[PDB]
Amino acid sequence: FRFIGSNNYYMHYKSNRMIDSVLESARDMGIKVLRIWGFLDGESYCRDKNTYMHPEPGVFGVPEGISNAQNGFERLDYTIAKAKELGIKLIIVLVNNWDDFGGMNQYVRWFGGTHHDDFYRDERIKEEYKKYVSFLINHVNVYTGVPYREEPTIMAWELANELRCETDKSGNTLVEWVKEMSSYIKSLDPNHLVAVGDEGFFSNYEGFKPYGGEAEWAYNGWSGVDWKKLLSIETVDFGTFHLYPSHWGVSPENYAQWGAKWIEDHIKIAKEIGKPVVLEEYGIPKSAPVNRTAIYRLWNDLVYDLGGDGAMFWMLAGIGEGSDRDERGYYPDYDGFRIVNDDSPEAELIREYAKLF
Ligand SMILES: OC[C@H]1O[C@H](O[C@H]2[C@H](O)[C@@H](O)[C@@H](O)O[C@@H]2CO)[C@H](O)[C@@H](O)[C@@H]1O
Ligand SMILES: OC[C@H]1O[C@H](O[C@H]2[C@H](O)[C@@H](O)[C@@H](O)O[C@@H]2CO)[C@H](O)[C@@H](O)[C@@H]1O
Repeated sequence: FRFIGSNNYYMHYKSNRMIDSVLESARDMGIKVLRIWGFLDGESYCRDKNTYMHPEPGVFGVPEGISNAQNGFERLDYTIAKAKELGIKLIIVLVNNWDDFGGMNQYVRWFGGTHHDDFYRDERIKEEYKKYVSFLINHVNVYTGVPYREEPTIMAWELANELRCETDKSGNTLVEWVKEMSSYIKSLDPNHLVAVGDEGFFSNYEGFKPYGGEAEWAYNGWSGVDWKKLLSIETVDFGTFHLYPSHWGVSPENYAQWGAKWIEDHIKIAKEIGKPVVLEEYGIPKSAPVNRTAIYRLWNDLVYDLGGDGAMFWMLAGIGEGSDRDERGYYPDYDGFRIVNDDSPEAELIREYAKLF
């Protein structure tokens, strides 16, 4: 299984029309796998979307006495059921490193901690994360009758989107957390693949330096991520990496080659370890002073020619509604990375590559 994939983060709280637009666009484009969020942590974040998944510790779904609210499990159920009809496979991420939709800092606020990375260390927080993931993985989909544990439309669980641990640059805290959590998920669900969902950073590996000497922090362990050590964990099935040179300090004239070397390095390491590897987010800002389509072509050619298992752009959106609707009626391009199923050269490129992978 090799594929072109994408991401969409609003599949657990937008309307049926909007969810069907994303998944129909994926099918029409040849996009075989969509990576989505399976979290909405904290009462403020749930209230902002009037959709509830984990508003407080031990509360899963809508709090007793709250009426006229959406249940994010029901919306996830509808997305799964539609993806199953349309032949799209889903990778579902279980918590966010970042504060969007609550993230790890929401868990740290619940348990009265004092730094984001207490999420990995406080046993009361780890227990709450396991209680949440057990509730989700055991959840019976209301549109299918099939618990997520048994649902083949789900391709993989991911532990945490873009997890970082800057307080432990040895990389050990994340290794121990990923071992514990990936083994815990395998104990709940022996059927599905497990991946971390990290960006792929290295931690000073002999012979691996960045292109051009830029974004050295992605190679020298600054974020507390040792990708090679994480991929070596027995209960992690495939490696994940992300690629945003414009966020990371690379110059625009080096975006293409920095990305190219990033992809080559990750494929080399995963091939030696002997597990599959997925470039599961990449993006160049629409306003960058370079040809975005040609960078995306180069990167997808490299993943394809070097034997990587998938390439997934951030991000695919569909029709919009309400306050999230742009000048053409789509969900807006808020971050400069949105692709939709239109006549843009990016959209045409994805269609072309989805025929080859
Ligand atoms: O009453 C049958 C059916 O109607 C609605 O289903 C939509 C579905 O959501 C769309 O994706 C598309 O398939 O057209 C259908 C209606 O013809 C409801 O969502 C559903 O609960 C219900 O079973
Ligand atoms: O593309 C991921 C990107 O994320 C970071 O930005 C965070 C932001 O810092 C947080 O405040 C949060 O609320 O939302 C954003 C989620 O992306 C990083 O700055 C960057 O290195 C990383 O690529």
